[PDB]
Amino acid sequence: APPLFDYHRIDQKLLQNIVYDALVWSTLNCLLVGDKSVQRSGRVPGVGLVHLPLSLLPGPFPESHWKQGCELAPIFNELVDRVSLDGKFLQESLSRTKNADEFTSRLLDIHSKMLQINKKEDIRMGIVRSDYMIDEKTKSLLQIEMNTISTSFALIGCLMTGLHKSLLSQYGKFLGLNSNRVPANNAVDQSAEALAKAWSEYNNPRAAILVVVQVEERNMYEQHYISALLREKHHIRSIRKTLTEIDQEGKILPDGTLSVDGQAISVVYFRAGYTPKDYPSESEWRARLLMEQSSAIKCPTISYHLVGTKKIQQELAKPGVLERFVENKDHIAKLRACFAGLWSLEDSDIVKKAIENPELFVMKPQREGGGNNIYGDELRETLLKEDAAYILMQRIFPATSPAILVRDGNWDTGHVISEAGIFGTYLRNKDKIIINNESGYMVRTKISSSYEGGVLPGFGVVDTVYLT
Amino acid sequence: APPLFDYHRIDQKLLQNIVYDALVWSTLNCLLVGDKSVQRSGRVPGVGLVHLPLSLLPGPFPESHWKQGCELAPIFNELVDRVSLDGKFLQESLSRTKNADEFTSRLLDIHSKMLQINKKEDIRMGIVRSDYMIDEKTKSLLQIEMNTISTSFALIGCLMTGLHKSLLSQYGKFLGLNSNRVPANNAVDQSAEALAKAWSEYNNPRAAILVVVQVEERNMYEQHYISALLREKHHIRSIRKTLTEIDQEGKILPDGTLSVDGQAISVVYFRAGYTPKDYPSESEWRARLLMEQSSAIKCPTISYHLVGTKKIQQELAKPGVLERFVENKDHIAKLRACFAGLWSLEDSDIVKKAIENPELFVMKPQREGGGNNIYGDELRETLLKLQEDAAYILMQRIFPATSPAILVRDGNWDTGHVISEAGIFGTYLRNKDKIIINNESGYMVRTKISSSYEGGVLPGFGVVDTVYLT
Ligand SMILES: Nc1ncnc2c1ncn2[C@@H]1O[C@H](COP(=O)(O)OP(=O)(O)O)[C@@H](O)[C@H]1O
Ligand SMILES: Nc1ncnc2c1ncn2[C@@H]1O[C@H](COP(=O)(O)OP(=O)(O)O)[C@@H](O)[C@H]1O
Ligand SMILES: N[C@H](CCC(=O)N[C@@H](CS)C(=O)NCCC(=O)O)C(=O)O
Ligand SMILES: N[C@H](CCC(=O)N[C@@H](CS)C(=O)NCCC(=O)O)C(=O)O
Ligand SMILES: N[C@H](CCC(=O)N[C@@H](CS)C(=O)NCCC(=O)O)C(=O)O
Ligand SMILES: N[C@H](CCC(=O)N[C@@H](CS)C(=O)NCCC(=O)O)C(=O)O
Ligand SMILES: [Mg+2]
Ligand SMILES: [Mg+2]
Ligand SMILES: [Mg+2]
Ligand SMILES: [Mg+2]
Ligand SMILES: [Mg+2]
Repeated sequence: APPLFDYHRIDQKLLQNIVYDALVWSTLNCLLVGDKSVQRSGRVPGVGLVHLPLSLLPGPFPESHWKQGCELAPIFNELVDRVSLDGKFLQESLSRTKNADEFTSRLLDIHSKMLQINKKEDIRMGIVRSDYMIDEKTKSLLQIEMNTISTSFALIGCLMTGLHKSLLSQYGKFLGLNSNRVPANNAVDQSAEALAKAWSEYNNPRAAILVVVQVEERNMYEQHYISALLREKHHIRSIRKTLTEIDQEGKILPDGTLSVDGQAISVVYFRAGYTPKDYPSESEWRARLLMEQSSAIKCPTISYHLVGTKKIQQELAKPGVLERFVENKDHIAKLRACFAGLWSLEDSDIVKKAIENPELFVMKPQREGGGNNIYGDELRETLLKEDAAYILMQRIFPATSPAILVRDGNWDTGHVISEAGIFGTYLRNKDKIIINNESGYMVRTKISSSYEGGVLPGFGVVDTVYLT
Repeated sequence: APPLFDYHRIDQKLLQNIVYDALVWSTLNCLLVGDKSVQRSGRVPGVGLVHLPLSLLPGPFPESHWKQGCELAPIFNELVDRVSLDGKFLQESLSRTKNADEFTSRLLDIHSKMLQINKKEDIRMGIVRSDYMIDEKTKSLLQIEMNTISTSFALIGCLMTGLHKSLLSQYGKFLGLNSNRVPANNAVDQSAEALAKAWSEYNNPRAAILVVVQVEERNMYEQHYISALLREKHHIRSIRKTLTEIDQEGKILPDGTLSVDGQAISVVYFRAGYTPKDYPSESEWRARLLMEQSSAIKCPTISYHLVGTKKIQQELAKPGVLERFVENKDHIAKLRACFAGLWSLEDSDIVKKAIENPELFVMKPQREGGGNNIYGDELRETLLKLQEDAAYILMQRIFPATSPAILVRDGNWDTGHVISEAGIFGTYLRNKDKIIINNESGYMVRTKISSSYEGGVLPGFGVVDTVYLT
């Protein structure tokens, strides 16, 4: 239980060596993104590159809680898939959301359409991430959110694991630390392997994988690495297109097959379409609908996408609704165990409790990708003064840890909290479940008191964990 | 040879795809250097990164000439070692140079010192690069220069092989091009292997490899990659120090063992000290002498360094001079075949001939590593003011056949018509009379606009490439 070496007390010249070695590792192993300060770095590969904002050395996370997260991965895969099949559940839970939130209404309209066409679909898959904080008071592993769409950092997470293991190999003796207590990580390989197996189930060897990307994508290297895996290891072609280009170059062939710029597609992997910002026009919504109407295997489908909304995570947490969707009683227990307080803005008991104690609460709109949440002051002010746009959640307060934060080649000391993202990969075919796996991790670390922790936004860093 | 697809005639859209793919590959695989426009990028790893200026698709090079270069690698390895053993030849050849060139004179003083000491060292190594152009009129592979010290681009050359192989696999069908005609390239792995095996010959498992580096090094990643290989694959520690840090933290232990900052060193690998710019003060000269006096295996030693001066390359080319150093008559013929016209400035048939026809000639001072030489107008002017000339040699200007290139530089591409220069690495390691490594070890290619005097890749004049065997 003796805590870990305090990372603010390392000799300055020892520390300068660790930092330099991290920067070098990062560069050799493409722990890199486009730098936000170099105008074309989110368009033109090869230019204006910078290492990922990172945490030099892992913070502690207990092995018991790591095991709880691991175990929950195939459980949440299953849950997501079971809730996605209840189209009525989704449409009803989101019924008032629909009127407060025009983005969610748009998502809903594509889903209603799919409902009203009722195709026999039986292959259909997930690449998801369940993200957790350990609340200090309670000492419990709690889910922050479920990410069912364009989950990031499978390669970043696995390259962080490489980095921490290489720094601990070299420097571990001086610190009380062993590389083998940073969990093994296969996330990027697992991600490509799910895409390959899905492509294999559709079973047309001349089809390709369509990757749907954003117009600016500083984190493009991670998507290029997955396509390089598909190509080199799995021998499967990828093509990358924005939703605009899919509207422009896309059609459904008479046999129901998606073709884009003349290339048949059997799998559509989304690295985009999770924000209203990806839908400047009707052009992008048409592309989205066009692909949903295809026999291409979507990752994810519109129903999966809806499952990942914060409004559904809230509904699921209501008394006996988990039990509509799971019958394994040991799983309901495990699930129930990682749920934090979650409430609709119609539970006005808890709205009172929140206006009164805004530091104790998070307020989340139906969005993905950070920015968006509301805390403390701005939360009371918003709550006083469209309620179906929000949920309310119990504020979680992990135990802080000393960190060295490396950001643009410079390091500082801070006191942080981390958030462990446990990837799940899932594939089935009929009744036949082909992949239902915990598939590695990522962890996001931020200054303990910062509201936002988005890495690419400048608020957070990537990390690993050191098992305790 | 069936001519290669003309790379200026590719459709705009196909071509934009190939460029985009090349930029993406370069990133994933650390074909990257610090960007000269970002002030910190030659000292702070991780920041201000940019892909290497590159040629998108390889130019033709005949397999016959590629074979010649290959062959000649263990030949030159042997030559350079045999010439380095003749301390008299080196000192005598450079005797006029000494007075014309303060940098060469300092190199000579260290070597003079090691001649007196006369310590007998049975373990010698080299990691070197012989660079060639095929002169068009006469279809002959001719050596531009011999590089015996801090030869760059073993990692860049192999990654360029990887890039062109990957672009040809995807796009070769559209172009009539096959990835297999880009030769296989193991140059960085061979580099690390020669360093590990030398470290093994010295045979002290707690000793490290000292890498001597420059204060600003935008091409640092290639050094980092070799030390990563040494650590991960060969389990050998490296430390990196500039010459001034070696003078500040280095000493010879009573047993003759170099120790730097408390760490015993059994191998010294130079990525620096081949330019006067690396010696701002007596610190760096003292560091250089300190290391030479040590028992550590130098890569290279002071004698190998001298061998690689353009004066010796010119001396070796003098009739019967080679014949002192090579016994094998088939090797003398091979060697003499790649020698271009080479002349001391004391030959004034050739000084007149050069002054009338300066475009036919290159003038080279005793430097390494870029942007040093003199051609056409500046050559006739410098040659006419010389009536200390010991600083220069004169060489036949070689004119390869040009090829269409796409040149990719900071994320933008342009057409140009280029020439290439094939650098064939050799690795060499002996212990007494036992030759442990004497190998052709991969390659690099430097390509430049046909008419540019300079073709330094990092200085912004040249691009890296491969060759397509035809
Ligand atoms: N219940 C909570 N307690 C503490 N912090 C939270 C909680 N919910 C969200 N956050 C903070 O907000 C970030 C963004 O919230 P999240 O629910 O994960 O939304 P998004 O889809 O935008 O990533 C989290 O990574 C965390 O730093
Ligand atoms: N004999 C020659 N004919 C044609 N160009 C040459 C010749 N010698 C040198 N050059 C050009 O000048 C560059 C620098 O010359 P080199 O002899 O290689 O010196 P350095 O040690 O500085 O690299 C070469 O790469 C080539 O582009
Ligand atoms: N444009 C898209 C970026 C997508 C994105 O940010 N996505 C969310 C779920 S949407 C995410 O899952 N993870 C990591 C973010 C952090 O911690 O800072 C891409 O590259 O994927
Ligand atoms: N080539 C990789 C390397 C080995 C690995 O286990 N993990 C990789 C991929 S996630 C990693 O992310 N980081 C370490 C990077 C390295 O040093 O090559 C593989 O075989 O998967
Ligand atoms: N500090 C050094 C740079 C050393 C260097 O340029 N060296 C010469 C022999 S000295 C060379 O062999 N090659 C290719 C150079 C170009 O075209 O930019 C490094 O080690 O990278
Ligand atoms: N293979 C992918 C692509 C990267 C690559 O080409 N690397 C080169 C640089 S040497 C390489 O070592 N090639 C084979 C080595 C040899 O033949 O000796 C990767 O490295 O992950
Ligand atoms: Mg989140
Ligand atoms: Mg999210
Ligand atoms: Mg040269
Ligand atoms: Mg030379
Ligand atoms: Mg040279």
